[PDB]
Amino acid sequence: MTEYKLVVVGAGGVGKSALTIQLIQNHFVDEYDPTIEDSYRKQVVIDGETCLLDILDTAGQEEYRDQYMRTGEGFLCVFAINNTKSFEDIHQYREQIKRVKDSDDVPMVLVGNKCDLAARTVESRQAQDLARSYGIPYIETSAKTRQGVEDAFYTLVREIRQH
Ligand SMILES: Nc1nc2c(ncn2[C@@H]2O[C@H](COP(=O)(O)OP(=O)(O)NP(=O)(O)O)[C@@H](O)[C@H]2O)c(=O)[nH]1
Ligand SMILES: [Ca+2]
Ligand SMILES: [Ca+2]
Ligand SMILES: [Mg+2]
Repeated sequence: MTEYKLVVVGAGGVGKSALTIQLIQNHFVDEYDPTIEDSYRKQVVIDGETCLLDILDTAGQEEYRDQYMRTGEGFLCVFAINNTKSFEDIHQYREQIKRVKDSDDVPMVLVGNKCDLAARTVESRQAQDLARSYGIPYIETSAKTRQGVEDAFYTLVREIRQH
C-alpha cells in the first residue's frame, strides 16, 4: 500500500531506540544497549489511510550511517531535555540529512525526549525557537510514559505528506 520510510537520528543515549520500541512494541526499554543500525516495520492506520511504516533506528555513538539514511523520506531529530550537548549537536544531524538527501527541503520533526525527567536544562521555548528556524514542528516525548510518542511519529508522516 502506502509506505513511509522514517529515520530516527540524534546523539548517543537520547532515547532513539526506546522511542522506536515504544511505538512498535508498546514497552519501555530501561537498559542502555548502544545501537549499530536496526530496522522495524509495522502496518498502522494514520488519518484513515492504511500504511506501512519502515523505521530505521540509527547509532548516536561515533563508535557505532550515511548509506542507511539515504532512502529515508522523513527524519526525527532527537535530543534529550536533560542533555544540553545533545541539543547543541542537533545541527550536525540536520547537516548530515541535507547531505545524504542532497536537498534543503527534507521532512523533519524536532523531538525533545525524556520529558518525564526533572533535571531539565533545555527549556521548551529554546527548542521551539530552533524548530521555527528550521521550519518544522517541535514535540516533547517520554519513551518511559509513552507521552507524545505516537504524536511525534505521526506528525512526521503528516510532514512527509506536505512534501
Ligand atoms: N526516563 C527516561 N529514560 C529514557 C527515556 N528514553 C530513553 N531513556 C533511557 O535512556 C537510555 C538510553 O536509551 P536508548 O533508547 O538506548 O538511547 P539511544 O538514543 O537509542 N542510544 P544509541 O544512540 O547509543 O543507540 C536507556 O537507559 C533508556 O531507558 C525517556 O523518555 N525517559
Ligand atoms: Ca522494560
Ligand atoms: Ca550528498
Ligand atoms: Mg539506540
